[PDB]
Amino acid sequence: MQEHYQPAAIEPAAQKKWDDARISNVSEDASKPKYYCLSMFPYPSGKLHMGHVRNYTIGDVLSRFKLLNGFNVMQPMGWDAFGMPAENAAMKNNVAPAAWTYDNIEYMKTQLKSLGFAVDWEREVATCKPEYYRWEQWLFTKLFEKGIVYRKNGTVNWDPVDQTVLANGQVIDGRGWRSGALIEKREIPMYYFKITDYAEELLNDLDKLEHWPEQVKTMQRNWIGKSRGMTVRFAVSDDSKQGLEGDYAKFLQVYTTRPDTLMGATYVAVAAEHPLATAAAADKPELQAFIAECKAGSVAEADMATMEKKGVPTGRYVVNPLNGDKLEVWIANYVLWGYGDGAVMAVPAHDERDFEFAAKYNLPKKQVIAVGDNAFDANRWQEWYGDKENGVLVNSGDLDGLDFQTAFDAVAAKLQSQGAGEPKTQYRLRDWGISRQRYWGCPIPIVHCEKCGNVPVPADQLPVVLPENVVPDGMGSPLAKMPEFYETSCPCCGGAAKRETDTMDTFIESSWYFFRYMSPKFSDGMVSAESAKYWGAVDQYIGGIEHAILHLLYARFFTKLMRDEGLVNVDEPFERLLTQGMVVCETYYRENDKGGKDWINPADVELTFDDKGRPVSAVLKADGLPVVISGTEKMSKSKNNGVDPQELINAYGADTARLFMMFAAPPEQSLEWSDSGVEGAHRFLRRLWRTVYEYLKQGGAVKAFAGNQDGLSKELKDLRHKLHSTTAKVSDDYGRRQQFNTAIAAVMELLNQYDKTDTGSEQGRAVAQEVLEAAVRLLWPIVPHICETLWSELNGAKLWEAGWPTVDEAALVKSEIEVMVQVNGKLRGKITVAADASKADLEAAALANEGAVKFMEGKPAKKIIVVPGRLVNIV
Ligand SMILES: CC(C)C[C@H](N)C(=O)OP(=O)(O)OC[C@H]1O[C@@H](n2cnc3c(N)ncnc32)[C@H](O)[C@@H]1O
Ligand SMILES: Nc1ncnc2c1ncn2[C@@H]1O[C@H](COP(=O)(O)OP(=O)(O)OP(=O)(O)O)[C@@H](O)[C@H]1O
Ligand SMILES: [Mg+2]
Ligand SMILES: [Zn+2]
Repeated sequence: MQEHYQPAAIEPAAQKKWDDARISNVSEDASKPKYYCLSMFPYPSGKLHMGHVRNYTIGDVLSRFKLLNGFNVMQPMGWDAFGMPAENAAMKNNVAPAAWTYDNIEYMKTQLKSLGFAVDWEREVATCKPEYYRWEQWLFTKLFEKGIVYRKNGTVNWDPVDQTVLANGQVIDGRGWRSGALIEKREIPMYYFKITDYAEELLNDLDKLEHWPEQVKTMQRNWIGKSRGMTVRFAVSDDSKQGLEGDYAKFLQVYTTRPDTLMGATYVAVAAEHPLATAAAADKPELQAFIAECKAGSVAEADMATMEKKGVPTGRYVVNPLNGDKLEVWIANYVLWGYGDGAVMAVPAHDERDFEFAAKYNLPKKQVIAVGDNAFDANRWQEWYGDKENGVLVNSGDLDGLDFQTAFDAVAAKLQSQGAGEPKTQYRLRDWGISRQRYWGCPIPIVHCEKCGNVPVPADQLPVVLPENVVPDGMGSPLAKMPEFYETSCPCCGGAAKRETDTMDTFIESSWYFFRYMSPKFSDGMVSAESAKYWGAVDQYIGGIEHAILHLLYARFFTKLMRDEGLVNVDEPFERLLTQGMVVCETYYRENDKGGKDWINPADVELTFDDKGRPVSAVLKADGLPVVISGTEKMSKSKNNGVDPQELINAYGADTARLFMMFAAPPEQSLEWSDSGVEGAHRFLRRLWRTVYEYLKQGGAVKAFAGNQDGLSKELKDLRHKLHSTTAKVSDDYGRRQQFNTAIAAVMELLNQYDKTDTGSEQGRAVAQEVLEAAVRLLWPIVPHICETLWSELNGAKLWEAGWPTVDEAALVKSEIEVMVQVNGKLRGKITVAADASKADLEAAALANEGAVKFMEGKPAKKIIVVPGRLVNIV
């Protein structure tokens, strides 16, 4: 064994050893229990950084732990390859998105290889390859013919200068981002997944997910946004019917989740596009102006909660069906057309939005709910005004005295008796719009025929292949300018026809890749029956909270769709979910002569601080002129504060990088990049290396201690106690708690105790061998390179065949104590008690002592003094 730790040498050799043994290349082996650990696959946008590495190290720790415990572990890696990153690169570097993507995949894969993750590279997928996306095209056509995918007009942001559709994140103050031109709302046919048909399933199946973080489930529940409410119809008054046609001339229908407050409605509000708004604004220019203002606004919820709620009266009136009140209709900017009926009732006394609205326009506020003996001031909103739980109804006729649910059911029965309303369930969830007017994405497998309509491409003709020899420019999608792509024949009639030129939302690739990994070369379906049956669901998913809503909802949705197609037989894709904390790092920039600022990478700057740490120098390593030190932010390409792992690996090795990530913080907690934390990890790896070297120097390897430890010295018994307490702790930290930083600390404490133990004797060396053989296996999931090498210097068996260390329970028992039993302070007996014996057990054992019971003369104990470890005194 070489004396000094040299990661640059031992890490490649360890990786070759694992690759040659194929320990991470797994089959559907029925002779071993399966375990599917999955980390969210990256966008191949250039270079991974230490944030990504933290994510993938967490998964590797979990995977290697399960591997050592004899699981057949699949840990797959892949590339989420479609999307806007490559198209922007195409407009910048004038290169094809495909070529840019594949160049990035090559570099990033070597980044991953250098870190030594136990990945099945034979299951690698790249979602931009036809062999992959043909199957989401396949599922698209199957669902299209069922109506689960459908085509309908939707609204988009049209830029009249750049000649392209814009995402809602690229429209600033109603104008384009790179143009400043006023954005037009344009209706165009697009494709949708009818996810609303699965809303109840997607909502209720969350309860099955007992090993998901509650906040993730809460966020998905709020996104789906189920409510149990009441449809309520207010008959239009006779004086207010002019210009109204059909049902809108007879009644105004609204949806409310508080039908228990219907006796407290004081006004009603409709959306600008509502037929009552249009009819009232026919002769009223002020209402036309207000309507036009509404339609020229962002219905996005982001701007709506921050929106100043405005309204105008209409002079039209409706009748509350329960108390006969005549209520005025208002047009209001917060009422959204397309959500429910586009019309709401207002109860200012018990809804905060209605309270502030009525405080602006001085509209009536009528209390219909009392919550105990609390004071109701019509001029002050209080948090209990809208309490659904502990409130009771007032001013409500025969509803007086009922709670929320009883009043809800009563109002339901009354309204249905009058034909004026009925219970109704609604959802905030909208259908999932798939169409993107972009090039670098999965083509939509639809053919447009002027005789046959929108026709799905037959499965034999799938994939519709995206041409890769394309350099987008931004002036619209190039597919729509490529007749060699879009000119085709109709698959139903054979006539001339045109391919759909929109591509799919790239969330589609990530909604099923976890199944594709189970059989990534299967050419007869999305996933082979046998591999799906073997792997079941993902046992462990690890990824950032930014994908907790959309990605996870879409993946659960696709899972149910594929199940209903008979492709898989699970209801949920991910059993356990781990949301790793963000790696954050200080940022640096320089003011650009073009106005803005240019962000510099931390590895290209030099910072010299004072003796008190006072930042006094911060120069760029390319000129030596200063640079601006800025705030500490999430590690990302955005502010160019991404630390390249290859830089860290060249300086310190993969194991140092992995150890720093796993030790610096609990995995869910944010992790600040630290040069000192890196140095601290490296020093521990040298310590570990030195420990094994100095151990083998003084005599070489022996058989590890095992079996009966009677006759072992007290110091060695204590070391074995620390050893097996550590094995128990680390096993729980990896398996149950998933807290890796404390597992490493536990192993460090064991080595601290080892360091203070004389292990030179024959028995001492056997215990030393046991401790070191355990320590290197306990740490192997974190730092497998150094642990693999150190293990082979200690022992000749394969580390993965020796398996995870076992807890020797006999090593955990401490010696028994002899306690003196006194009666009135006079020594009358002795008891032998456990070292863990409580004071109640000492009392119980002393009362039952032979010499104690005789010298107690049948008299009871007035007091029992218990000195643990010394005496019990019965008086
Ligand atoms: C399933 C798909 C929708 C996933 C999609 N392709 C994606 O998110 O790909 P992306 O390449 O963006 O990230 C890959 C993983 O790395 C994490 N991550 C990134 N930056 C950091 C950081 N500073 N600190 C900690 N973790 C970080 C991020 O949360 C994610 O789990
Ligand atoms: N088109 C609409 N635009 C704006 N608000 C509406 C619309 N339709 C209904 N509302 C109002 O939203 C209220 C409840 O909102 P929603 O349907 O989102 O349920 P919720 O927020 O879960 O319910 P709660 O307010 O009890 O928490 C209803 O009482 C109604 O007054
Ligand atoms: Mg269960
Ligand atoms: Zn046709």
